[PDB]
Amino acid sequence: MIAQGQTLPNATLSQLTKEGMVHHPVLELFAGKKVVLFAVPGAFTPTCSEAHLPGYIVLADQLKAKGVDLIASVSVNDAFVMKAWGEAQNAEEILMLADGDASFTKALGLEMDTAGFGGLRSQRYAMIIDNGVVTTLNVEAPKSFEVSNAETILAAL
Amino acid sequence: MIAQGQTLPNATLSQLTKEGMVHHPVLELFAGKKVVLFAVPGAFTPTCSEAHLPGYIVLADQLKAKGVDLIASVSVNDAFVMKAWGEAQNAEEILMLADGDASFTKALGLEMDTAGFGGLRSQRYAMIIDNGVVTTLNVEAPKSFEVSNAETILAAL
Repeated sequence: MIAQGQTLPNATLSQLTKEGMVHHPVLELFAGKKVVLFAVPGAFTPTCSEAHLPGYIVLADQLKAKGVDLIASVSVNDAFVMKAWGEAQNAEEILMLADGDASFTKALGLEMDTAGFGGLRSQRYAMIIDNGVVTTLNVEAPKSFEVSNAETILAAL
Repeated sequence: MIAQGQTLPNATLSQLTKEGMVHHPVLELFAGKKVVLFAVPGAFTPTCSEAHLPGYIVLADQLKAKGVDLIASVSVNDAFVMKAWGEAQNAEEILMLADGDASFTKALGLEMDTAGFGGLRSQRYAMIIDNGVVTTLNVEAPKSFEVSNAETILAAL
């Protein structure tokens, strides 16, 4: 998988705007910013709340107070589903990003096969990204109960 | 791995009673009964969407209504910890069983390595055991969001 100190893959993530589909080069979107990015295996799927959208929603103020410019949620889902999920969660403060063909996730080496559930999806992870460089990367290790969360990211700041 | 239709290996499970530590072959405990057995990776381990013991506690009367004689919970833990865990969850109904050296779990082929967390533990699974025969076996598959919860067992009944 990607290492700390490496620049993110020079790839895109998509978002639905009033302009239609926008494909953000992540290295442009995250340039000049301290960014918190977290991934889930799917929009609307269950994850310990502290480790995905609800956790980052309630910690958003504290994260921004410690210098985070942008908090973003990514998943192997399309941009319509990601928009709907943000709306359902009232994810005001969080940028919803779509990796619909799993290309960004595979470039990170953080894909996983869910077989009949949903095909290839993302592992759960969270990053602090400084000007496009991965500074902190925490990846779920479910068999050993490595129970990292938004607080883990807050403390890394 | 043990399979549906097979009879349990007569491996030992332990308990703490007024005699202190005691142990019995599992068929001494389960013969002549319809038993629901729920296994976890560890006592006091958290759940978010996975099956959990309080789910069996809430459905205990409905399980018994459908012919279950005994609801039991097993883990690779010792009997003092299993007793404490049962008390913490107000699980006086449920029989708390200890597989302290993982011999029962290994006999079933349902072990998993948790490495630095807790060494060798059990996968999360549930069984319906009719006079020693595993008539239903549901093993969790977290990557596909398949859970071995009490409702799954209730539907199998």
